[PDB]
Amino acid sequence: PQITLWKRPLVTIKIGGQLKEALLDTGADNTVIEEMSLPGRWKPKMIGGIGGFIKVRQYDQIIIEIAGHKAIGTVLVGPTPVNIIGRNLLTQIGATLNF
Amino acid sequence: PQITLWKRPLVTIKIGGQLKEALLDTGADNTVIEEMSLPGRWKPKMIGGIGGFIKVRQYDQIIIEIAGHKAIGTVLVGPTPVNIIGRNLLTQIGATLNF
Ligand SMILES: COc1ccc(S(=O)(=O)N(CC(C)C)C[C@@H](O)[C@H](Cc2ccccc2)NC(=O)O[C@H]2CO[C@H]3O[C@@H]4OCC[C@@H]4[C@H]32)cc1
Ligand SMILES: [Cl-]
Ligand SMILES: [Cl-]
Ligand code: NA
Repeated sequence: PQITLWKRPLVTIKIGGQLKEALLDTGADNTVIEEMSLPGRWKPKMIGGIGGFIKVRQYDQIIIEIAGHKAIGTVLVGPTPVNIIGRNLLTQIGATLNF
Repeated sequence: PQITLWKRPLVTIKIGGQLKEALLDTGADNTVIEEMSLPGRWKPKMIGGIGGFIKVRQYDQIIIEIAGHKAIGTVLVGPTPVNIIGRNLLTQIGATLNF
């Protein structure tokens, strides 16, 4: 689709068998989801933002369905105030900014 | 232009006669710039992200060029880690997300 930016670009995602709402976020290098369980191995990471850093768990090779499009990549899980789809998975669904 | 997201979507902006680099950020409601002097009065605002909240100075009706497109609108000034162009000015330059 083409999504205008009058409102937050929120979409439905499926991750870990769960449906969630998430922000399509071109200012995010990585995908960061609120606390949930994911299978397999993980390692700790710190990620920064406007107001400092949070500690997250980094899971690699996770499949997510984003507004109907499947993609695979790293997902960070931790106390983010919003679920964010960052550039590592936006590229995979072929998202671009146009003006 | 059509901007892919394999790299950060950094563009050149011009504000107060100076050039700066900024991120086109669909996950940001608000444009937030690092400390600089702007004319006129400002109003307080608290914004929040990953890590938590920060206090910023809100300047309204500021002239700013973004990737060669003129915008005139609200700019928040504060301790953001990077200059961010949010939806309030992305809409003024005609930006959409597409996939
Ligand atoms: C390494 O991978 C990462 C690293 C950092 C981040 S981030 O969330 O800190 N952020 C990076 C950016 C500051 C360079 C992505 C942004 O899109 C966040 C994404 C974000 C959204 C909401 C809450 C937390 C984060 N937006 C944001 O901070 O917006 C601020 C400014 O305007 C307001 O609009 C937003 O909505 C109201 C609050 C925020 C305020 C994500 C993945
Ligand atoms: Cl990845
Ligand atoms: Cl591509
Ligand atoms: Na894994």
